[PDB]
Amino acid sequence: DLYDDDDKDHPFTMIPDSPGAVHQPPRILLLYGSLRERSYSRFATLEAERLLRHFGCETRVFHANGLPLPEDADPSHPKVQELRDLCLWSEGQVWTSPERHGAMTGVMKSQIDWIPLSMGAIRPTQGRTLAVMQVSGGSQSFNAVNQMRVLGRWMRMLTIPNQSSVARAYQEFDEAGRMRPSSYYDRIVDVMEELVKFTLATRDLSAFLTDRYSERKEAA
Amino acid sequence: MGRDLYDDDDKDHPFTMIPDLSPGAVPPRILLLYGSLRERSYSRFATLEAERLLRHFGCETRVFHANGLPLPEDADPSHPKVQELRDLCLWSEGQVWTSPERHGAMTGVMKSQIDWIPLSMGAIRPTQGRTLAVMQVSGGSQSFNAVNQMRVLGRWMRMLTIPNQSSVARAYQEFDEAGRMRPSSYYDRIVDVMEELVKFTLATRDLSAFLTDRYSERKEAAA
Amino acid sequence: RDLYDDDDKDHPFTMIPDLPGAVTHPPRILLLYGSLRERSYSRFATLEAERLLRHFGCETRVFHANGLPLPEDADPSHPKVQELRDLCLWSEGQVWTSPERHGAMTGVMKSQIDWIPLSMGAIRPTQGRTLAVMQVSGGSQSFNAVNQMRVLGRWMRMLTIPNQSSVARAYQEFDEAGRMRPSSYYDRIVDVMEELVKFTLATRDLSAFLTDRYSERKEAAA
Amino acid sequence: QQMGRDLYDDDDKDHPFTMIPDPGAVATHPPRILLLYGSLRERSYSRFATLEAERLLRHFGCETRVFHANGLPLPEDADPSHPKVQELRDLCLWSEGQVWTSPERHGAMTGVMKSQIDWIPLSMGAIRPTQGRTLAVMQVSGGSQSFNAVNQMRVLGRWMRMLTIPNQSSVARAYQEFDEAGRMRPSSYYDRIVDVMEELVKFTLATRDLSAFLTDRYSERKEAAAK
Repeated sequence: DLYDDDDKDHPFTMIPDSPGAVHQPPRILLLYGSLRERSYSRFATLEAERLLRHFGCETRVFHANGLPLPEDADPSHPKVQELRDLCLWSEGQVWTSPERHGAMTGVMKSQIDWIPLSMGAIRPTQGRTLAVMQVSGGSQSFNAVNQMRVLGRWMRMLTIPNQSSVARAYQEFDEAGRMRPSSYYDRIVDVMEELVKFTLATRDLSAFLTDRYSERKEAA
Repeated sequence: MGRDLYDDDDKDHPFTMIPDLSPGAVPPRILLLYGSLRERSYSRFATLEAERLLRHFGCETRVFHANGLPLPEDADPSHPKVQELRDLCLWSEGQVWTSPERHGAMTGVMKSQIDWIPLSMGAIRPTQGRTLAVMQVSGGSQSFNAVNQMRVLGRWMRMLTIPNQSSVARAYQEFDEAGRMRPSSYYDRIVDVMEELVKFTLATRDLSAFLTDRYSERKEAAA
Repeated sequence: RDLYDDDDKDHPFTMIPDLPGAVTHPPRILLLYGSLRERSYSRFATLEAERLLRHFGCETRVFHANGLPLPEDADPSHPKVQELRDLCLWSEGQVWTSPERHGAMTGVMKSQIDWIPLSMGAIRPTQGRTLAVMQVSGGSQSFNAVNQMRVLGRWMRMLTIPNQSSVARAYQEFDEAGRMRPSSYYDRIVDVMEELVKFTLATRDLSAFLTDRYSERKEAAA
Repeated sequence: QQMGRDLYDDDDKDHPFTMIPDPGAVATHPPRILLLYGSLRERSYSRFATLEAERLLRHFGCETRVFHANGLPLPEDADPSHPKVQELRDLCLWSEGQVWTSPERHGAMTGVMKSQIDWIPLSMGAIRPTQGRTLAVMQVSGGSQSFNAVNQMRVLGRWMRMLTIPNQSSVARAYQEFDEAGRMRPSSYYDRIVDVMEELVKFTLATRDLSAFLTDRYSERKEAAAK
């Protein structure tokens, strides 16, 4: 008996409603997607980092140079452990991937593949916010960001609505790597703003948001 | 005077705002059972069970039925069904999309329903800011084609799609003749989903206007 | 002897595929669906594709979803539904042209395909037929619609040819009469229809042979 | 409105460069490369599915090669001279058809598979290593039978200008279907796998001879008209 809900375990049910505030937001940016020597995903990641630091975030950027393919080495590997620890530190993340062969990169997906959903006592991605972005040498398409939104859902991360797709990125960055004024840059600014907003509005409730009826019900 | 920033040349200094207020509220949850208007529709039954749970969590719920809805632009937007859906969508603070997997993808009914809702009705954005939970029923395996397409669609309706989702495999095995769902892990996941949706709706519905206050739009101060 | 490294196969139902009944104007049906708007750029692109297909030697039909009810909002008796089903059976190849509405295929397009059963008893109206996917958009050149329909082709067991068309800012590419101005977009449409006819000629004669699957023969349960 | 000397209802068609679509040829046993990529796990069910599919392809008359991604660096983490990269590229050229079998890790194809495909340029100067070659997509999963990986790979095939055959394989709870030696237990999943390899060989034989003709596009001929 559970108020016209036959299958519910009455003790494991809880109404959603809490206090708490923090001072800070850790945001890790995964420029992943290109280890290229001039990589526009890297330059876009760094512009996003500038914007996040202006918006009040503490930012770390992981470079996958020397990261082996998933399961090509033992997880003791330094790059793997760096990525896992940085994710642990993260409260939100930024995935910026070029559109290689009409999809997210092998680098991006390899980085996420090295991250366990549950690492012992820690769940490194669950509850953390996520903003997905993509650069492209051609048209403004969304193959990469679409795949990454779905992946975010499989990381039990809160993927923010807004996203940015930079078409023909080589035309938007100078030789130094800074991005020229454009609607693309403004969309990136909107995206980073929204990411910080959503991180502030949720980072305190992550433990409560991940308290699920299913998990409590297995209290048998 | 007043202008200019240190390392970021491209920003319009006045249009920049640090993200940081608002009070509480009462939460409207609109459920679109769309996907099958079949006379025994398992998507309909799952929608109704989700509504039971949502009302148990304290929600005011509306459920729209697409019976008689014409294809997008097959009738004037004056159409009663179209206006009902638009008004309910404005009423909503969060939503539930439950669609079967027809031909390995979301249905034309669901997609037609969303196609009838404009992103911008003049000054109003009917979906922006509202939360969203996507679920799917299937006669076969537990796949995610429909829910994946619907997560992306959520991204295009500027809605906050919650991470968790429900996919009912062999849905015909899970509902009795009355329409109630038998005990299974699927029901537990649906409860998880409605719980998370209500949590996120409460955690955002008061700040929705602030979250959609975007630097680009403020920069559009061209006058 | 009863096999050679493959324990699970029922040896009698196994067949090696070789060269197998060898052939005219290839039926290619175009589903302009995606817009019932009066001025629909998907419609104009569909008609340009039909012009090109007929120049390449095809017999073409174009179905309009005007008045088609939502799937199961009416009995399959509906004239539009049976018209579409019969046209689909007639087809040897198809063209699905959908605008990108809400970043995805339209409800019109998907509703049209939903009215088509994968198997209507013993006959499957989609199996074996070729497919070319194209998309028009009011904005950027994206691929959401063509990607979703490329997958749908696999779920309709249709052979979707590699090349596809994505028309960016279609309003800029069509005059008021509906003809498309010269562009890389039009040339790509021509490439797509050429490839579609090429692949249709290479498959229409083997369609029965290609759909003779080990699973089906193994069910020889007497 | 200067319009060349021929045309008819098609103002935009360059009358020169237009061609009517068609010849016979027998590499008689079709080269089919299988990329077990997706898992370098030591017991990888993707690998075992690849090997059973290879058995079936060889019985149906195909010459088969299987590439293992052990030691392949991430794309652009090393010079393309790297031995692993060059082996993969050469096998790709040798290929007339392919099989992509990837597990569904985190609800999508893996970084291993996509890194392998990212190492293959669409055009290395004048040659296209994937164009025209057939493609069969399959996936293994630790849970239910989903299609995220196979769908992403079906789209990738189009972007690799490959002809992806309709049928596909999705093996649910692969651990339940494989012995300790690596052979697959009898199941509907195995029947689908053979169906897929059958269709792949059928389409490879029906297209490998016309691929050059199939890849002759109005666009390329029209741009080959320079003055």
